[PDB]
Amino acid sequence: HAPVVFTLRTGIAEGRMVYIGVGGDIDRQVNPKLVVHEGETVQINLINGEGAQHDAVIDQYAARSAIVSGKNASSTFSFIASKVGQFDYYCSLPGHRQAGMQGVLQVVPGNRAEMPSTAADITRDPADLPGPIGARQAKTVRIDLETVELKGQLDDKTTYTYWTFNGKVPGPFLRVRVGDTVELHLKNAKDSLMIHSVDFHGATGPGGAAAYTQTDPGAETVVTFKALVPGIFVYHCATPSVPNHITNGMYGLLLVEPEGGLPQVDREFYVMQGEIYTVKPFGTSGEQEMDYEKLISEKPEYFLFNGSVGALTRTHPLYANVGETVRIFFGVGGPNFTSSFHVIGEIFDHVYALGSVTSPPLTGVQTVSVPPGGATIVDFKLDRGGRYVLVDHALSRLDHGLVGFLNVDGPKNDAIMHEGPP
Amino acid sequence: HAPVVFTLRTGIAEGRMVYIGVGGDIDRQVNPKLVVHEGETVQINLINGEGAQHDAVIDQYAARSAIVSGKNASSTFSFIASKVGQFDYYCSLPGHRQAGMQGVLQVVPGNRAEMPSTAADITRDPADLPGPIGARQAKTVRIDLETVELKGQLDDKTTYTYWTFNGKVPGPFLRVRVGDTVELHLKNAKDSLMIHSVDFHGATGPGGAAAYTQTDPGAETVVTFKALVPGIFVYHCATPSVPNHITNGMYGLLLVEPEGGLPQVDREFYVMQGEIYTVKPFGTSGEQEMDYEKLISEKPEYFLFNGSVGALTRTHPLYANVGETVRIFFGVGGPNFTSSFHVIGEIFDHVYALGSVTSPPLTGVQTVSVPPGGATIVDFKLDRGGRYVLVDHALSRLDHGLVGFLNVDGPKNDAIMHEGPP
Ligand SMILES: [Cu+2]
Ligand SMILES: [Cu+2]
Ligand SMILES: [Cu+2]
Ligand SMILES: [Cu+2]
Ligand SMILES: [Cu+2]
Ligand SMILES: [Cu+2]
Repeated sequence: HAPVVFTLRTGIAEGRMVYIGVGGDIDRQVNPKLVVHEGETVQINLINGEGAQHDAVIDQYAARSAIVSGKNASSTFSFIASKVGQFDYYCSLPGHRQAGMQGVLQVVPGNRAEMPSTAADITRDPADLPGPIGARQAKTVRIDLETVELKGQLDDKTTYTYWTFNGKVPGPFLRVRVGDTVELHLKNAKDSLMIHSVDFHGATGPGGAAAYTQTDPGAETVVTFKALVPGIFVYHCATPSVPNHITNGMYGLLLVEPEGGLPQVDREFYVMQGEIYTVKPFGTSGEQEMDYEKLISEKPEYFLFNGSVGALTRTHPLYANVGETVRIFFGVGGPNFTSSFHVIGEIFDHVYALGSVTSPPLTGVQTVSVPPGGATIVDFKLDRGGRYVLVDHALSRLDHGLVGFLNVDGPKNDAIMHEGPP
Repeated sequence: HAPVVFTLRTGIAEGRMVYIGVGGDIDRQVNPKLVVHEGETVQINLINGEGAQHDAVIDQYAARSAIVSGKNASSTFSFIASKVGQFDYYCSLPGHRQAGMQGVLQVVPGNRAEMPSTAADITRDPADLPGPIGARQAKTVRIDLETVELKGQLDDKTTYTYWTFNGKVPGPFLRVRVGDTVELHLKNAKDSLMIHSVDFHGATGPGGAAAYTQTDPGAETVVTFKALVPGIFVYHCATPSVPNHITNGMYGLLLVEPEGGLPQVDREFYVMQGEIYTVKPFGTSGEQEMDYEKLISEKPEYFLFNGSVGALTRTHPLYANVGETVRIFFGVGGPNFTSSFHVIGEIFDHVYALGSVTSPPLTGVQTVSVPPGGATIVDFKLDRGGRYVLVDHALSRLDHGLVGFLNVDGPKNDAIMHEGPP
């Protein structure tokens, strides 16, 4: 139940008053066939193109838009494609159907197949992080990062040129103890066009290590630094344009554990939110390219968890069991937008405000603001089963790829939430 | 039977698919009421605005356009408004009438009243010329011309600033005998903004008298010249821009009679064709203004006989009697367009080719090319009655005001032309 979306603009084409497809598999097609699989949720966005009165109606679903009157006037509607077959969408305004305003919704049996990928999977699995460090003394820790430029699967028929730490977004989850001495090796791949670097928000001194790690392609820099302060820190590339290096995917988290370790918890997850600024709108197939004017004006097309559309729903969702306490390390690479981080169907037992690991966490919190170059820790107990949904509660960002699933097996109805009265 | 014309563009307005009026009393009105008087001929021009399929139909007249499909695709139709009342014009394409494509034709009893004029009547009556000079000796002839700038009635709710000889278009018909000595006085009115002058095509020497008659406002020039050559000559202002002075109305005819006089004829007429180059299209009400880019590019809006729309139909038509031989002195002031001069329902008995009064006229001629700065003489016998129609047979110029009537009382049916077989 991540909705199949179709956008229709009313207008004049092929000598008729028609619906015209916008984006996706239907861009610029007149009265496009909307192909949907049994049991999918369907969202249809109607936008008035030419300025007559219009709706869209599907009789066998008793589903309709509102009547949209002026140019750009819009109405979205949804329904569950529960019945297989072909169903007319049409305009009910006097004569508009006769004039040509009519197409077919095709509901096909069986589950939608995955689109065979074209580019490397650049999505970091949210379970791909080191677990708690044992109790142990401070020591010297060697960390190896490689900066890799590579084409990645941004969406299921859409590619983009990512810049990464170790070929994934976000970069490796780095885990040390306060007092540790970090021996960082940064290798910039031979095939890189750009100089790359790293700034750790958990390091003290020039550029957060950036001033020592400006690494030419095929070259290596080595920096040592002491993890003086416990916290959950975003690290990122700091080679100009830094915003460019960040949007392209060069961000990750460094946990500097406090002496005690963090509270014991059953399961840990690694999630980072960022934006991608493409020439073409969200939903456009093929090789997307970076739009500099959109980047510097903060007008992105993609809002992503862990690098890709479907990252945390289709390719690498979160899995957990009822009764488990879960911790999410959540950071915003950005480069520009503050996340209103929230898990639909859960409440945060603990929220580590501004990523403070030393100050007491806040308790019983629905939603937390995390700035770009900021991170936090949330934990909660999975009291019961369900699909729990990670969102930025600036919820228009759903319509730009920003949604994740935490899948937890258990009955539909228990004492905590169920269908009838009690 | 000079048709009442209405232009409709299809489009989207007031949230409906509609007809939109173009020019006239209906400009930019949606589904405009077309007001017509009993027995008028109605021309409706349909132009496709937005690119759906359209026609216009009027059921009670069995009148319709063709179906027009692409943007700018057009169909004109006509009919006689023989039945008083209200009649729907509508689009017959599936659903288009329901969608809003419908207005009313209103046919009102009685004759259309004349619009009360706003500006001076600047139309030269075609009967306003001196008759044949007696047989007599060459002599000195004094001619007085006054250059007057004044607002004139271009069309029945439309004005324009005319420049004229003696407040009318064309200027006075000048009639001398070969050998005559012309003492020309040019008085430029005190209220003129511009210097004015005159070039006679029938004078020999600098500028055809123009070099002696460049007259400041409130001033007077006097030139003497010998009429050395017989001919029918256009005269015009020759103050720069000459094309500007000409379009504004500063042209007329000089007949230098050959020694014999011209062949005896019952009735004589004075007709001149010119163009006016307005910012706004033909049919636009109010004060029209000159469009310099249209003038130098030869893209006029008005094609006129004797200065005005309706000059030779409504305000000053030609009148004659069956059996009479008629002569028309016809010249093109221009400044730019060659007239294909023709009288519908008549044949030219004699045509004085290139305005040669000395070379034998051509005989039994339907239509004669007259260049700008050119004139001719045509004569014919009115064998029978009717409304005879003066045209430039470049007949799109009908739709820019270029039409005149020669009214001749007599039966509908005689031996020369009648309804049944013989
Ligand atoms: Cu509609
Ligand atoms: Cu970089
Ligand atoms: Cu930073
Ligand atoms: Cu139509
Ligand atoms: Cu002049
Ligand atoms: Cu001339």
